[PDB]
Amino acid sequence: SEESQAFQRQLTALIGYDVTDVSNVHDDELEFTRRGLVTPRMAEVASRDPKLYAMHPWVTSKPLPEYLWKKIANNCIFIVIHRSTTSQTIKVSPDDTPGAIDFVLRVCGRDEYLVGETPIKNFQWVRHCLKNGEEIHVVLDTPPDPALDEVRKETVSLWDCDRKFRVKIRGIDIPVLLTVFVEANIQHGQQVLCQRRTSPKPFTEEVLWNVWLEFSIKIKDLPKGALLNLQIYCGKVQLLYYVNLLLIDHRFLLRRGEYVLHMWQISSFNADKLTSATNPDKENSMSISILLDNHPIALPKHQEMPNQLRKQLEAIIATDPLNPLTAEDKELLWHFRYESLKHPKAYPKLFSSVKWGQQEIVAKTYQLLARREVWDQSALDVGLTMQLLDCNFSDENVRAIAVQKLESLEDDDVLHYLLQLVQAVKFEPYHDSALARFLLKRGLRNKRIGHFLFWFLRSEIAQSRHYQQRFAVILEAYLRGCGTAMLHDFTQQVQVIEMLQKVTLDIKSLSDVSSQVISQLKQKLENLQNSQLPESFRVPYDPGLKAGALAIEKCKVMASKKKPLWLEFKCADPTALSNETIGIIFKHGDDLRQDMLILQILRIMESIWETESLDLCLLPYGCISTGDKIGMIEIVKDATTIAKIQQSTVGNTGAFKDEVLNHWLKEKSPTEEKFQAAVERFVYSCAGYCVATFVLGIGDRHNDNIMITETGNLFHIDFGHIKERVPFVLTPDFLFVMGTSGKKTSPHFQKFQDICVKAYLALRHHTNLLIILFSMMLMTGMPQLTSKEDIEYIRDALTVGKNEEDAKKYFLDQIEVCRDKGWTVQFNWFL
Ligand SMILES: C[C@H](Nc1ncnc2[nH]cnc12)c1cc2ccc(F)cc2nc1-c1ccccn1
Repeated sequence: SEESQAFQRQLTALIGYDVTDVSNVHDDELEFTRRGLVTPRMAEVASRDPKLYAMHPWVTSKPLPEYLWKKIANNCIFIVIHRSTTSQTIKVSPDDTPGAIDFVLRVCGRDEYLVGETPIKNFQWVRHCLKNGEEIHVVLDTPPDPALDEVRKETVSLWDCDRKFRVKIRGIDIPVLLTVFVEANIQHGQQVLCQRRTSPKPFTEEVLWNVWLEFSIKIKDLPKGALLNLQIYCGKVQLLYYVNLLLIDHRFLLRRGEYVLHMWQISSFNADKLTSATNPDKENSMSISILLDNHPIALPKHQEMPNQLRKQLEAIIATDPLNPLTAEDKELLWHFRYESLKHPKAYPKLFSSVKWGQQEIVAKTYQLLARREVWDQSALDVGLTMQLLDCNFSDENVRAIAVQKLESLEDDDVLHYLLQLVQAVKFEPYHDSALARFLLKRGLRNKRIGHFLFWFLRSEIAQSRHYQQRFAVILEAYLRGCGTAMLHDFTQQVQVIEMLQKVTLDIKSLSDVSSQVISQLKQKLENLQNSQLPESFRVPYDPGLKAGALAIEKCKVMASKKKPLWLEFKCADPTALSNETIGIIFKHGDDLRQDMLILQILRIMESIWETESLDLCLLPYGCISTGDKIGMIEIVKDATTIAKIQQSTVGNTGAFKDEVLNHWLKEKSPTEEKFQAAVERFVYSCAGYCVATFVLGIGDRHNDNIMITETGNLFHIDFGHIKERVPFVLTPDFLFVMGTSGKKTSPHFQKFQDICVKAYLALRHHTNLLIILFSMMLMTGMPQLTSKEDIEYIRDALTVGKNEEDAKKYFLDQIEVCRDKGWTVQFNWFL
């Protein structure tokens, strides 16, 4: 009580939503989940190694790629250890442990340690340094005190009921406003098990029906996770409002009695359509009034084919995740249940062949899951696992076997999928789920995962009404186990970004170009420096870096329609070898969640390419959405837009020219050596992004949204946005670097083409994994009333089904479409 109340307030501020609030609930599920997440929290806290926890070595067991091997001769890497003033340099082999070479080796500039029983080759920092052509540097330091990571102390059976399910629609009530009807769907996954409508009435501000809607499905046939989905159409109709209610609640009980549900408006696959959350805006939202009536009813717990058929089944099984199953296929999968079970890849389809509205079939399915010996022993396929976690699956036991598989992921692989795994919580029927606990116990076991877990959850709590409650309960559970140092750390991070938000927002209210504002910005910054800015905060998109003093001199504001703040900070770590500022852009008016998702997919593309010894030098800069249309972005040093390079050597904004970009590169390359290093990095980076963006359907890019660094690294930006078209941006100037003009070939255009194809085929070897991630991004991140149309773009993009010849040839057509078109799309912007 004495501490519990100030502590829960610490938690409310950190979360930015009161988890102990019952203003907007009709049951106690949220609270039940708070209580329920205590066990797995306490287990993970109990079993975590204090030493490795506090230092969080960021390691991988991946093989050191072929391209990074070729950046070391005679098998000897150099690590320069720092005493105080002087620094000695030790020669080592990739295999050497940090033991091998009271103290602990910490990275200079960063809270990042080279510790534990892993070879230096396998540390991500060492792998990072090797990549960029940088040398490894560490300070002999005391291991940080584990003490600092201390944690504060803390019926009638359903299957004996043959009645048909029914629900009364008393009426709807809207304070401020055609005819209208209520449709009531019993859903499972996306599957509509059974549907009923009311008679149409006139759409007045209050509409009463008093009718029983009788469903064809029996109570015993209600599956756990079935949503009563209530929707309101008007009229050739149009969906105006929706709400959902779980028919079987957290305790397995059948949901009974009176409900006044506040509904959501509409602006069609969308995670938002699935939430059990009610609209909290009661004074405006549309309400529906229902009665579920029947004593409490509880769901129990569940204590050699023909050649052409097998082949027909092997075809079905092999098809892609977005390939529709006909009933004919469903019937075949289910009849051959046990054959289908021998193939982990058949699982998604197989469990999409189950009649979830039929209780004996569901029991047979669970008997099937009891026997998943092959599943259990198979190699982890994340593509296949993620499929089982999407909106097509609402059965806990099905979904649980996906999570079961995610357990074998090393901490490096979690980070790779964390955002998308945080987003897949939107598909869980219930607040407490095996997926939320996986996230939780994995966040609690590794500070790096823990860090981003916080921010990914906070991103959603701050802007999703459809899921802030759930995600909030989950984040609290993390916060109650992360440890005092992280709490304090988070408190610092939140305070800063809330101060910087103010200034960004306040300046945007004082607004295409600025005069009096440039010192009105610097006024407010100077204020915070000594008003309440902490001397150091952690960089949310890069937790290894603490930022400190503001470089007011360097801070500016874009001459844009959204006045983002360009901010710079001195690094708080005295032992940083450089004094490069830390560069954060703060922006309002774009939805940076969409950016988070594209940047993360890009990172996944890189690690795929890594497994085929392909580096394409992408630049997935950091980006965290922190609130309602607001967030932060990593400033990439020594970087300029392609647009501004054109507007400098050509000047006027009308025309364009080819030489300028190669000319700008030579000017930024001191020696010829580094100029050729750039044209190479440019061919790769151009390749990486041409492939990356064609697949994701975002290649047609205004070229003030493509940037290049002074070492020739091309990189796309500002993905939150999205006259004839172009599959991607490969403009005459890009081609001029590659020594080509109109129609020609060169030792670099042949390489670029070469690379693009390898890059492209390497993505297709993960057709499914990409199809699911893309599928999920759109549903959870791009509320664009996403259709089958939109999702099925990536299939065509990855030319599914085609052999590698036709695929190779397809992409080279695209390369040429761009050649043929030149400046047409770019010039067409200004009109
Ligand atoms: C468009 C460009 N974008 C980025 N620049 C650097 N790092 C980044 N990371 C993601 N986007 C950028 C940019 C953004 C700005 C935002 C605020 C501001 F005050 C100034 C900005 N300036 C640039 C910019 C434009 C042309 C050349 C260099 N920087």
